[PDB]
Amino acid sequence: PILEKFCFTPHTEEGCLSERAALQEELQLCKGLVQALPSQQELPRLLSAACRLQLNGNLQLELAQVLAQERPKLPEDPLLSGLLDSPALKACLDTAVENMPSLKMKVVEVLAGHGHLYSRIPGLLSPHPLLQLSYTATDRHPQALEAAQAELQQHDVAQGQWDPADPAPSALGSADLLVCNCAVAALGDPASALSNMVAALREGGFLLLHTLLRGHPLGDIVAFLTSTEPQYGQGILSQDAWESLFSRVSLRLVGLKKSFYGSTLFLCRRPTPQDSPIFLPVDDTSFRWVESLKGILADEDSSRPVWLKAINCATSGVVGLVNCLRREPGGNRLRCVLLSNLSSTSHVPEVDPGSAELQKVLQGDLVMNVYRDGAWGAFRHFLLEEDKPEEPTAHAFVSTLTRGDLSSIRWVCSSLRHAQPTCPGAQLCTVYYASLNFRDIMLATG
Repeated sequence: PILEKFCFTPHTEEGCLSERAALQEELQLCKGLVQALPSQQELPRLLSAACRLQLNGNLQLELAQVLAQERPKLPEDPLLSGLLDSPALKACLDTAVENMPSLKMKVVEVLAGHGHLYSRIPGLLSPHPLLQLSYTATDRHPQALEAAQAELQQHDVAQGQWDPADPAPSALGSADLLVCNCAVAALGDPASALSNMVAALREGGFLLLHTLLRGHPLGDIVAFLTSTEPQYGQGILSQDAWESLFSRVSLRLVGLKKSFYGSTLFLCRRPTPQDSPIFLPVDDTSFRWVESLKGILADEDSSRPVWLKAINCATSGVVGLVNCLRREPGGNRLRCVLLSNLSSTSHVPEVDPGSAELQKVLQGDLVMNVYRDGAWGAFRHFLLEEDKPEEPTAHAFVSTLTRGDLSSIRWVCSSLRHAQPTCPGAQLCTVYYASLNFRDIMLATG
């Protein structure tokens, strides 16, 4: 079985990966080498080699090229690929998937040679039971990405030749989602690349971009390095600079995930032709609104979006209702807004049409919009850890979890946590030494 959890994910998370200790240690090591101009990780090795040849006046060429760094192992560096090892990417992909008119998704990756997202996106979408995916990889040059062709073959991916600098070939054409991985792959120019990409992106589609923000410690540290390649320095920009650049191409930002060390994951959506939006309160306990909604949905000719909003109660089930309706004919127009606050102290915002919050969510134009304790996000699914939980106990017993395999023997909690000492027939006794008989070996062996 596919075991998951169903929690509430804000569309904007900052300081995402603070919990991890290894990332902080890597950051401390990296700045330490930077200070005054040591680990198996590739990026610290590169920094150490750069500082090794000269303490002052380091040559750009010597640090640019060195043994053990020519390989595209920079993405493998935990600091650089931190966000793609966390559930932020899963949340972004799920948000992209949900706001799709149909059940099929068209995802095209730019600079697939270095981005390496081709080996992580396809697996993350396996849990969805009905979704059908069309992943296509692309690179500036053919020979690039020629390696790992078996990896591309084991999944279903399509080769390409597009260089984001030039207009996208019509073969890719309009696409549901675009992924770049600007952290490692080199972008020729921000404005030109984004213009070509937004041109490629279909209407209402999404663009997911991973980049290392400038102005943050790791951003500056990488900026000093790679100085030989001006392109790689073009991808590194400022958060406000990125936001401004987005406004130029009339591409709107729906979500953003910011690592504690600077990395960020921009999710953007292509605006759609404006239409007058319908509204229908769904908090009436008499379910009289069902007739109202049934009346609206009947006129399939109309293309006016429907915005089912409930603000009176925090236990409304608008989420399931919109999830199920969207499959039904005419469901593409349905959209939701729920105010589900769990803390009584939290103030309830105003959802009146004049208010700003409704305007911002409408500009976002997402199917799900759930407000809980000062955040706007949607409930999302994640895989849960594989370990069997363990708790400190005074009563436990040994058991072969998988019959026949002695390797599966482990301690488990025992019913004896609940017992009565008064009864003489109980005589619950502690155990200091337990013997093993032939019968026990026969049982464990199966």
